This record gives sequence, C-alpha cells and structure tokens, in this order.
Amino acid sequence: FVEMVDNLRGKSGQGYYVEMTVGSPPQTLNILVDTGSSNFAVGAAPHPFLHRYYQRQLSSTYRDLRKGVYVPYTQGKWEGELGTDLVSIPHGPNVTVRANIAAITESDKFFINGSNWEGILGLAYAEIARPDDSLEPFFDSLVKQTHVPNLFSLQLCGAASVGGSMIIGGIDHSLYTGSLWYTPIRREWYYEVIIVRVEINGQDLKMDCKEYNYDKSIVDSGTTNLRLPKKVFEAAVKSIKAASSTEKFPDGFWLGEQLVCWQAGTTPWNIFPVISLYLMGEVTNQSFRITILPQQYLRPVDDCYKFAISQSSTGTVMGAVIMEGFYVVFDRARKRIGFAVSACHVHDEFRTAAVEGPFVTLDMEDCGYN
Ligand SMILES: CC#Cc1cncc(-c2ccc3c(c2)[C@@]2(COC(N)=N2)c2cc(C4=CCOCC4)ncc2O3)c1
Repeated sequence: FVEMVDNLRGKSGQGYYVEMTVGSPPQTLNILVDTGSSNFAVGAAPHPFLHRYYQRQLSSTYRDLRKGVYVPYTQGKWEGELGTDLVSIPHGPNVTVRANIAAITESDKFFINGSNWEGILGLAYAEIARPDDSLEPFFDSLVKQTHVPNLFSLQLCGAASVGGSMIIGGIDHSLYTGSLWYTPIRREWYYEVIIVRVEINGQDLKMDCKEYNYDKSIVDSGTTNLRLPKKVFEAAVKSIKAASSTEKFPDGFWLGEQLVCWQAGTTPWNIFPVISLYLMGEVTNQSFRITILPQQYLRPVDDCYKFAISQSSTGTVMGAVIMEGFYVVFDRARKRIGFAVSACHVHDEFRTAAVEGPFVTLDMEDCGYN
C-alpha cells in the first residue's frame, strides 16, 4: 500500500483531505475525509473560497439524477443537485467507480476561507446519508463495484501543515507499533462505539458509564476536538484541573475561550495528565484502553495552545485529538474498529500514546444508551 502512504494533507483546524478525480476526463479535486458523515458532495459553482469546482458540463460520463439534496448540519449547511459520475482516487486503489456526487450549488459556513479543499467524502454509512438511506455512499459503491476489501484505515499525524495516510482496502503495518485492539461498531450509521471507562492520569472518573455514551460515541475524522457530553466534560475538566494545579490558568482556557502560552520550547507537558478511554472489547467482559497525551489535547495556534477538549450535546466525538495518537482501522467487513499506537503521533521522551489490554470490565452492555 506504499502508493497510499502520505496521501492526506491539511492545515491545523481545517481537516484532512485526499486528492480525488471526478468525471470524464478527470477533474482533480481535494476532498475532506469525514468518517462523521455519509455524502460525497463537491463544490460545483465558483464560490470565492474555492480553488476549483466540479464542472458537470465537461463530463461525458455525468448522469443527472434530477433530484435536489438539502443538508443543514450543526455548524453549517450545503445544498446541491444529485447525480452520478466516474470517480477515482489517484493515491488510492487503481480503480474507477460510478458514484453518487452531490454538486454543491449553495452553502453557508461549509467552505473555509483559505483552505485547500473543495468537497467532502462522507465515509460513514447509508443510514445517515441525505436525503435518505437509498443514496449509496461512496465507499459502498467502491466495494460493491470492485474487489477492494471492505475496510479502510486512517493515520492522521498533525503538525502549519498536517499530513497523514488513508489506506483504502487494507492495513499498512508500518503505520503502527504493537498490536491492534478492536472495539465493536455498535450500529452501522455513524462509526458508533461504546466507552466503558474513563481515566485521567490513571484515576477513574467513577461516572455511570452510560454518561460516557450519552447519547452516542463516535469516531470522527471530521472533528478536530475530543468532544464529551456535558456531565462528562465537567468531571474530566475538574480532574485535569486538579492534576495540573502546579500552574494556574484562567477558567476560560478550559472552555476554549482563550489560549495559554509559554516561552518557545518550554511547554510544561509533564504537569498535564494523560487521558485514557477504555473501549468495549471483542470478548464478553473484556475491554482495552487507549491513552492520549497533552501533546494531543493541547493544540498549537511564544508557543501558544488551545485546550481541544470540549462539551457536546451530541455525545462523545473521538476527533483528531484521539485519532492523531493512533492508527485507526475501520473494519467494516467485521463491524469493528481497530486501534494501535501510531508510528507518527507526537510525544516526548517521558510518555507515549498507548493501546493496552486485555482488562476485565463487567456490564459493558449497560454503558450503551438506548
Ligand atoms: C479533523 C478535522 C476537521 C474539520 C475542520 N474544519 C471543518 C471541518 C468540516 C467542514 C465541513 C463539514 C464538516 C466538518 C462536518 C461537521 O462534522 C463532521 N464530521 N463533518 C459535516 C457534517 C455533515 C453531516 C450531514 C448530516 O449529518 C451528519 C453530518 N455535513 C457536512 C459537514 O461539513 C472539519
């Protein structure tokens, strides 16, 4: 899979994108990689933020589905016109498939001023596709029309340019150390998982585990932060505050209202605690844990940083803060997600991100919200 290594680019806070082509002859576009949605949607009009856009009038293979799609989401919206066309990934498998493409014709707070991407590749499942589950997601078409195995993995590396790898149809063993540990995909809509225990510097938060997954937990390459349900965010911050009490920061810092800065090269990593999420394992009463560093949850912006853990009303979102520590395998074929220590995660000489197990955890099914 050497061809696919380093096929992801981005800027901090603006997501990870992959090069794709659409139409005949192929039109090159950079596309945001998003495991937290299920539509392939591309700029199709000359929005001033866009480097380029899909021009259907130049594609001999374009087919108009004669249907609109209207996709408001939490932080923005896009609307467009559904069709199909030939789609390939130059630094992906050597294949081309006919996929659904939403040609974006109106939008608000969707495109980022200064970004280098023009569209969005929703890698999650048909259940949450717009307008409905009859609109086959890209990855489903890829697997259905080719021999590409039904899995992909992401290595997101971070720093200001970021980079990473999207391995389509496989696992590249050079991208991780130690073993992969798998947690079940609870339901095929989002990439939903179940967190069964939370530790700050090894100290259990001692919350009812349902709270950790209220109303769901998801693995989301399209979110920068680790987002936590309100009640869990309260406890997490209280514990991280206590752990980091050597140095006092404004209350706003913890809420993402302001940045904290240190002299270039003297960030006190060691006063900040590690954060461990235990995930439901593959076997009854068995779990594993993934552990991230402040290198992951304190994000560059003197060296100044943003606290990149935040409260949610939509459940836990394991965003880039989690994923940048790990090689993450979206094993759709076996309805499971693998975690392993990432060969590229940022760390120091004292601590590294970790994936460890097995542990004994009882009543893990009670942790899921219904
Ligand atoms: C890592 C990272 C990142 C990142 C940084 N800046 C902006 C984005 C971004 C841009 C457009 C965008 C989305 C994110 C976003 C929001 O969260 C996720 N997972 N995808 C998104 C989600 C949706 C959805 C439509 C229907 O429900 C599911 C999600 N539609 C459009 C979207 O556009 C991602």
